[PDB]
Amino acid sequence: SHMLRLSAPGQLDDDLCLLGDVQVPVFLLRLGEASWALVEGGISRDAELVWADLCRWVADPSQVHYWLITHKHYDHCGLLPYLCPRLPNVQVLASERTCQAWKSESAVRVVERLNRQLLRAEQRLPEACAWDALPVRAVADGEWLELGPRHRLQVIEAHGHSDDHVVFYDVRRRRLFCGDALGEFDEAEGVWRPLVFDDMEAYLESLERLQRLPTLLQLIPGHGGLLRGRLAADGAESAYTECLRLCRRLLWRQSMGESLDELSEELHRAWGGQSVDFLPGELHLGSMRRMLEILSRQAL
Ligand SMILES: [Fe+3]
Ligand SMILES: [Fe+3]
Repeated sequence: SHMLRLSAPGQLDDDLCLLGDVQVPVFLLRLGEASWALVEGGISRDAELVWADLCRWVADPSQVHYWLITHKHYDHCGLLPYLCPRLPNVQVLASERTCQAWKSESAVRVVERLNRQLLRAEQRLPEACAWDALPVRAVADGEWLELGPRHRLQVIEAHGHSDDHVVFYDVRRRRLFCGDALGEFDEAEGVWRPLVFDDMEAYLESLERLQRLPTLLQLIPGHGGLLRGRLAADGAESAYTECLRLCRRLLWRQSMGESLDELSEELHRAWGGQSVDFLPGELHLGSMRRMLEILSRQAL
C-alpha cells in the first residue's frame, strides 16, 4: 500500500477511526471521554456494517453527538435515516442547501433509488426515520463547530461538485474533510480525477480558496481513505491542475470533431473501475457525460 494513503478500516490517528469500507467511509472522531462525532454519511446498504464497526469503539451510542455531512449526494447521506434512530443524541450538521434537499420529494426519491440499487439480495434495511424528520441543524459558511475541547472545525463552502457542498477544516490538526470537492483520488496513479457535476467555475474557485488554507497535514476526501504528506499539502493545487488538464483534453478532442461520447467512453473505461462497487448501473458513464457537458459549456 502507499505510506501516504491510509486505506484500512480502523484507527487512523489518536482521535480518528475509519468505519465501514474505505470506498465509502464514515469517520469517527473521539471528542472526549464520553463524546464522539461522525463525518460523512455513506450509503444506506452499509448501515449494519457501519453500526457494527461503531459499536466496537463506542460502548454507549448515546454518546455520539454530531454527524457532519459534506453534501446531499446519495453516497454521502444514505445512512442517515437508518442510523439516526440508533443515535438518540445525535445532531446532523449540514449546509442550508443540503438540509433543503432532505425536504424535497424529488430529491429524496433519487437518493433512495440510487441507494436501493446497491442493496444485496439478503439484506433488509433497518427501520428508517423520515428524511424530513432527521435531527438536523443547518450550518453556515465560515461557522466554527465547537465539537469538543480539542475539536474545533470550520465550515467552508465548496460548491462546484454539487451546489450545496461544504468541507470541514480542523486547523489544530491541519486536517481537511474535503468530500468530493477535489475529485476522486486515483489509487493506481496518485492523481486526482475531477468530479465536476454542477459548475466548473465554482469548482475551480473552491479549490483556489482551499489552497489558501494553512498547509494541510491530513486530507480526507469522500472516498478512498486519508491522504498525508505531500498528497495533503499539495492536494487542492493538484486537483485544480487535473481539472484544467481534463478541460484541455476535452477541447483537443472536440476540435477534432469528436462527440462528447468518445471522451465519456474513454473516461468510463479509464476511471470507472475504482467505484464499481458503490456507483450502480450506468451512473459512472452518465456522470462522465454530465461532467463533460458542464466543461464543454463553460469553456468551449
Ligand atoms: Fe458527490
Ligand atoms: Fe461521492
